[PDB]
Order: sequence, then C-alpha cells, then structure tokens
Amino acid sequence: WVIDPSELTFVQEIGSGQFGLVHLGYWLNKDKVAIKTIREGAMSEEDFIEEAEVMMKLSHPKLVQLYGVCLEQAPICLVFEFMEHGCLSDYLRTQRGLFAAETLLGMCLDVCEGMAYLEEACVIHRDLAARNCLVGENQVIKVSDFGMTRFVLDDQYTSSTGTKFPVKWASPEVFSFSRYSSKSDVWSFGVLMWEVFSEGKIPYENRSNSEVVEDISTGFRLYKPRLASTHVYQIMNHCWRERPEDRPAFSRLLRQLAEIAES
Ligand SMILES: NC(=O)Nc1cn(-c2cccc3ccccc23)nc1C(N)=O
Ligand SMILES: NC(=O)Nc1cn(-c2cccc3ccccc23)nc1C(N)=O
Repeated sequence: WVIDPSELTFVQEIGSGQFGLVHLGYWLNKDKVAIKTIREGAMSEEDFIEEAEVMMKLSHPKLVQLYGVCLEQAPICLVFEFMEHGCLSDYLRTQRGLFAAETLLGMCLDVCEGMAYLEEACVIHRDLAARNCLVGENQVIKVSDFGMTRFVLDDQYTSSTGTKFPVKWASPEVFSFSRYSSKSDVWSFGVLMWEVFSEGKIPYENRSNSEVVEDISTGFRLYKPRLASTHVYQIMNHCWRERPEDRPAFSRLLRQLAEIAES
C-alpha cells in the first residue's frame, strides 16, 4: 500500500488542512489525486501503517478512497481520490440560498449509505461532521477520515476534557467516557443533518463547550432548521436520544430517510 515518491507529481496547492498542505496531483498509471502532507509529530505513523493491510480493503461508492501512503522521507503524505467540489461545510456556505430541499435530503442519504457500509464493516468513524465529507461529480457526497482520531497525537483534540475537543458533535457517552460505537456515530450524523439543512451553520455557536454538555444533559436540543421538514427533524431527534441503545442503527436510518425522499 506504499506509493514510491517517483510515482507522484504535485501540480497545485489547494489549501491547508489540520496537519499540513493539500495538493492536486497525479499518481502514475492510476488517476488524478489529492495529496495531504502530514507534519512530523501530528500522527502515530507506525500505528497507522500497521493497520493498512486490513483498512485499505474498505471500498464503497460513498467513501473517499485512500489509495496509499508515500513514506520514503518525512513529512509523509496520504494519497486520496480527488473530489472536485471540496469540503461539504464550505460548499454549503458558498451555495447558501441555492439549494432545493430534495438536494439537501439527498446529501444526507449519501452520507447515511457510506456510514451503513462502515457500520456493517464494524468500523467507527469517531469524528463525523460536514467538514469531513467531500463533494464530487454531480454533487455526490462521500465520507472521509473515518477512524483517523485513533492516530492523532494532540491530547487537546482527542481527550474529552481537551481544549479543542469536538464536543458539538459528541454523544453524552463520548463527552463523558470516550465510549465510541456505531451509536455515537449516529448522534454525530444527527448533528451533520442539522449542518446540511441549515446550509452550513455552526451548531451551538452561542455556547461554550461546558454549556453544550450542561444543555444536552438537561434535555435541550438544536432547533429545527427552516429547510428541514417535521419528519426530517423527528429523525434528527431520534439520533439524539440520550441512551445509545434507543438510537436507530444506520441500516434503519437509511430505510427511513429513503422513504421520506420518495414520498
Ligand atoms: N477540490 C478540493 O478542494 N478537493 C479536496 C479538498 N480536500 C480537503 C479535505 C480536508 C481538509 C482540507 C483542507 C484544505 C484543503 C483541502 C482539504 N480534500 C479534497 C479531495 N480529496 O479531493
Ligand atoms: N478517506 C479515507 O479516510 N479513507 C480511508 C481511511 N482508512 C483508514 C482509516 C483508519 C486507519 C487506517 C490505517 C491504515 C490505512 C488506512 C486507514 N482507510 C480508508 C480507505 N480504505 O479508503
């Protein structure tokens, strides 16, 4: 799963990510690619390479394909399928006011299809959010970065008590005990649905991390976005049930969301 540096060419910079630069490039005899350079010390590289044999086999039309790793010299880089329209969060904000309700539900269905595949594969995403979803040809949405937080070395991001912890997308058992499951991914998915129907608004903007924990623990939930129907908002609330056992599985959500789309 190792890509030799002689098999990669960098064409143009497309931006800056959490761990370094992202470039548009080519992979010899394969395809056009997105290459993410990873700063030394940002991830547990040895742990990551160890799991490639099993994880690289994961493949689905609604998942961004990781093609391989270039590790001859530091900084290392990850080579991915190129997604023409970039991150979902930015795409929603740039096109705000131009979306039909059916297009927004369709985006949620694509994410749900990818997540149902990961659920069946017994793979936990751990940080599902619009910022981790990509937009491809003909507005297809694909999920990316599943399981990556298991390798991140910044304690301020990974610890539930950390200053940069993504509390806004965390279920109560995640913010309390780092208890991850496909059911904690369902909670995150409900928040992702709110980001989609609000056209890229940031959840709980008027609250600090501790205020979010206190509000959620006392039963408060995000308000219904204007573009979300009462049936769609009911599904969002099912993702936000306090007990993980009471939340629907992704296989169940996929059937329920598909029924809403058709009718
Ligand atoms: N056209 C694009 O902007 N594509 C892409 C943008 N990205 C990015 C994903 C996550 C964070 C990023 C930060 C900065 C620039 C690109 C990023 N990945 C792709 C991809 N895999 O094609
Ligand atoms: N867009 C992505 O993040 N894709 C992917 C990420 N991963 C991985 C997730 C977690 C740990 C991994 C360890 C090694 C190689 C791939 C991994 N596998 C894929 C894949 N098979 O496409």
